[PDB]
Amino acid sequence: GSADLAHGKAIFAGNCAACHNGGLNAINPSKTLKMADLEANGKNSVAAIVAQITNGNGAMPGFKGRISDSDMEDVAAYVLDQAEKGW
Amino acid sequence: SADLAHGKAIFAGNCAACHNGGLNAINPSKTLKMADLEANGKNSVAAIVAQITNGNGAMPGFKGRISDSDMEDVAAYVLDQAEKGW
Ligand code: HEC
Ligand code: HEC
Repeated sequence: GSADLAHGKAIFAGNCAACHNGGLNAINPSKTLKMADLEANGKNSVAAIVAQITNGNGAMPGFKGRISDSDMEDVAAYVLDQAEKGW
Repeated sequence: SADLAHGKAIFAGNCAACHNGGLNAINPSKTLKMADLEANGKNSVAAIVAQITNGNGAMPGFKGRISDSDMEDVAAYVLDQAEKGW
């Protein structure tokens, strides 16, 4: 495994897992982190997940200034990898 | 009571997305059950108004989005449901 992925996993647990436990979505069940939902919303890329983390959307807050760009890349890679291999 | 029905309406419009049925899917250790409010020192009008105003963790604040009067109505609704059982 990658050290970046393991680092992204830890950042995910601290910042994302309460709302996206197991790649789901507590608030909005139509916007999970499953690959099919990511693809249906054009979010199945590192750049699009980083943009989502940075700006947020709807009931998801933005993390600009609270998570470094480098850490955002790590968590984006963690999410996409889990999505591709199945949460 | 015009206050409790109004608080119910403000709750449906602002809190039900995360606290439907008095639960808390994001953080299941912090529901709106009276027992959880007691466990966190939140079983009071003053404490719930502060929570609404400032938020905490994954809960946003509502300052400027809900009037002070409506916040008191929401707090009374929550405590009434908590006491009766959601
Ligand atoms: C609750 C306060 C959340 C936090 C913390 C995190 N996410 Fe989120 N996310 C949340 C909601 C309510 C939504 C839907 C927003 C909308 O406007 O509909 C999302 C969405 C996403 C997505 C898009 C999913 C899709 O299109 O299927 C992604 C990729 C995503 N969220 C990622 C993500 C990350 C990496 C987080 C930790 C930094 C994170 N979210 C936190 C709710 C909340
Ligand atoms: C998700 C975007 C939320 C919305 C909208 C509302 N609440 Fe919330 N609430 C949420 C979380 C994640 C938490 C736990 C916060 C933490 O730091 O751990 C809470 C907590 C409360 C509490 C305390 C409950 C307890 O057992 O201690 C109360 C009294 C509360 N929330 C009330 C409340 C009201 C009245 C809302 C509508 C104005 C509201 N919340 C919206 C998540 C979210």
